Amino acid sequence: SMSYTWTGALITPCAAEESKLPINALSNSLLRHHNMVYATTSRSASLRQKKVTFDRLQVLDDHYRDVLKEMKAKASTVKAKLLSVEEACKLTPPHSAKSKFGYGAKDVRNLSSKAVNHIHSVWKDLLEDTVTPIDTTIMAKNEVFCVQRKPARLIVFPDLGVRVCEKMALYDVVSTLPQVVMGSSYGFQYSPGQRVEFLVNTWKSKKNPMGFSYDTRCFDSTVTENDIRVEESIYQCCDLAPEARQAIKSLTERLYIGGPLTNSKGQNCGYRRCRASGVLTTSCGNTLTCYLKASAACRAAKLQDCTMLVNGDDLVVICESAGVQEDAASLRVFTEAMTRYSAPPGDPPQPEYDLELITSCSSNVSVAHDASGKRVYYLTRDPTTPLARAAWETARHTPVNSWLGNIIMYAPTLWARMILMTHFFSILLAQEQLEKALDCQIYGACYSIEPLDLPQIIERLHGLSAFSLHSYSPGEINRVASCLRKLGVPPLRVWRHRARSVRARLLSQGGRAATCGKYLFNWAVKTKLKLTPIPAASQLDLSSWFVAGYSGGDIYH
Ligand SMILES: CC(C)C[C@@]1(C(=O)O)C[C@H](C(=O)O)[C@H](c2cccs2)N1C(=O)c1ccc(C(F)(F)F)cc1
Ligand SMILES: CC(C)C[C@@]1(C(=O)O)C[C@H](C(=O)O)[C@H](c2cccs2)N1C(=O)c1ccc(C(F)(F)F)cc1
Repeated sequence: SMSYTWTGALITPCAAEESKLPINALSNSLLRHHNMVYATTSRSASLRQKKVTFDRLQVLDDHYRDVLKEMKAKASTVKAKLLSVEEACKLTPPHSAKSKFGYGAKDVRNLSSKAVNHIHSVWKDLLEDTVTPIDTTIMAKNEVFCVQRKPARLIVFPDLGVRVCEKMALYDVVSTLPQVVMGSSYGFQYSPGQRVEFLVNTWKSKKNPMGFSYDTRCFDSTVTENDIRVEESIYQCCDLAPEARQAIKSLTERLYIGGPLTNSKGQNCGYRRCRASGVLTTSCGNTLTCYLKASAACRAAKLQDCTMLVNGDDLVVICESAGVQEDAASLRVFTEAMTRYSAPPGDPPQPEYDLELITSCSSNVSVAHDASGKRVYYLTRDPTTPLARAAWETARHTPVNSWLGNIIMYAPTLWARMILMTHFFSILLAQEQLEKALDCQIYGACYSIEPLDLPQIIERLHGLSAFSLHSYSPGEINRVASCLRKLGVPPLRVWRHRARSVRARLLSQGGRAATCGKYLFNWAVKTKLKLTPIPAASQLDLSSWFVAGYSGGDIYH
């Protein structure tokens, strides 16, 4: 069966699209090599269409059904609640795409009589009809990258009224089921610190550790009707209200398994028979299906003492090495099993015996030292894409502030501290916009965050030591330095100088502003202050930040 079929109508934009890096008076201070930064546009949709369109075959064996039985036994212990219309409305992002039916994201959030009545009638239709495919819009995403050019990614989503209904039937399920099912292998339950801790403690629990990441080529396209019906059977093990069972069956048949594709102008583009990337279950569905295939593939491969780490389509395995020749042979069998299961690799998997050389979720463990000289593991990544996007965001307001999400997720890193913090605090100060709440995304969900709150956020997520890491690894330093030469970003010595200034500028204003000065930029002074817990930190509500992923899920936290 083919992942998609097309009519030959084009995937169309719904607004002006820029591909070329916009330049303003601030650009050059961050990045000189402008022509290396670009955004994807609908003009490359055609190329993406060819990549994501193929035939899927699937051959399911006893290892597969064995892991599924287990997954189902654990799912059966979950009790999930239906959300009210009101609860589902408050989870809607203020800037979520409006409905074709005369109300938008703000009408929903306000419980306007029109939004609510439409939601009620879409809900009602879900209960009455488990057959008619639900319409979706297919769009090309505008995303910013550094060259070496990718084609636009595609997003496929139903109407707003449908999205609210999805939250009602499934929010509690997608938030609570995957950790019950997958235990410590479910990646989205951890903050980046907790994730590094889980990986180190897993690497260490092996006599002779071996690990690998596994990248499925176009994972969403590899998701078959079988896979999506199997996800449905797992959801349906939960102790649910009968009305919820019905809405879930309905959304599965009419939306999750497939449906017609419509462009921004109302033309039929074709039909989908694979994972929709802009539905509530995209993340949970991908995590379960990836975990189910991979667990069964470990058994086929006879890997010893496997520990998986799964975040949607992103997969890490750590196990007991059987020796280097045996390990390489085992990975080949794993890949064969994965592929029979319909999930062939993009890049063939490579066994690693060094934890820091495994990249998953584009990220890796590394080490630096705290104030006391002690070893600290933290999560980092290649900064090329973060810096490319910071340049873009320097010159344009965008819906999502990746610079802010990167500061939060990668606060302990040399590149987030020296460059991202320094640059954006200078920009914010000069506009007196430190208090202005900004939208960013973390594990796919949307958050509205005042820069002035960064210090307490970072402390909670990463702890105090994030403000005093130093003595980064040669490998990390070399990768950062190499990325700055590529993009023509000023060298770290310039950034320290700038940070002193930005730091001095912030200390003046006192209050929260001075706290950012003191905590964020303490690395920039020769004689470091002492950093002590910030009071307003445990007063903040952060539980609920790392419970589940919601990539494509239209979730506001
Ligand atoms: C500011 C970004 C860090 C936010 C972004 C998001 O999901 O919306 C987008 C990121 C991306 O495009 O690499 C990242 C990921 C999303 C999906 C896989 S990795 N994102 C993450 O939140 C993320 C950061 C770190 C990790 C890790 F490595 F801790 F598991 C997983 C996911
Ligand atoms: C090879 C040098 C780049 C290493 C040096 C060291 O002592 O550890 C010396 C630096 C110094 O001159 O301040 C710096 C620091 C050491 C202790 C606090 S900051 N160091 C750093 O490694 C460092 C550079 C940059 C950052 C930043 F900005 F990301 F916080 C933190 C730490």
